[PDB]
Amino acid sequence: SGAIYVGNYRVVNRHLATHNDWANLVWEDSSRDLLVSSTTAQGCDTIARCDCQTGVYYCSSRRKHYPVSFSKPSLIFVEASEYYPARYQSHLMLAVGHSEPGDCGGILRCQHGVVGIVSTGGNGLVGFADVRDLLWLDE
Ligand SMILES: COc1ccccc1CN1C[C@@H](C(N)=O)CC1=O
Ligand SMILES: [Zn+2]
Repeated sequence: SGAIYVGNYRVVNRHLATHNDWANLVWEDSSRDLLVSSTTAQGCDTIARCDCQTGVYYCSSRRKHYPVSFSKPSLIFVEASEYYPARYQSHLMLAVGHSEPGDCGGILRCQHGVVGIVSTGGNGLVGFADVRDLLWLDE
């Protein structure tokens, strides 16, 4: 689990969105595994606006943060789960690291701010849904 709070928005994994997230929907993209809902309280996370390929992510199944090198956002094949059939997920970045389903929502950060959130895993890889292109999150 985990979310990003920036301005009047909450960014979550689309497959983990709650009833309140869907009742306050701003934008959702199934191909990205992202959903953004509106909030009443002001968030103060900072979104990175950069092309970093190194950062640190939080892994709840190890209660640890790990430094990683990650690929640029791209269209990657993701195996079927209970939430989606096998498909290409867009705007996904991979790194070598540990990730279990409950790790979704953990933040990946670089020196500039929040880069994305854990969205995939298995086979010793971890995948993060990028949010750096969503420039409207700041206005
Ligand atoms: C071994 O499976 C995982 C490991 C870590 C994280 C997630 C999974 C399996 N996923 C992938 C998600 C997606 N983005 O399509 C939905 C889901 O349940
Ligand atoms: Zn950066």
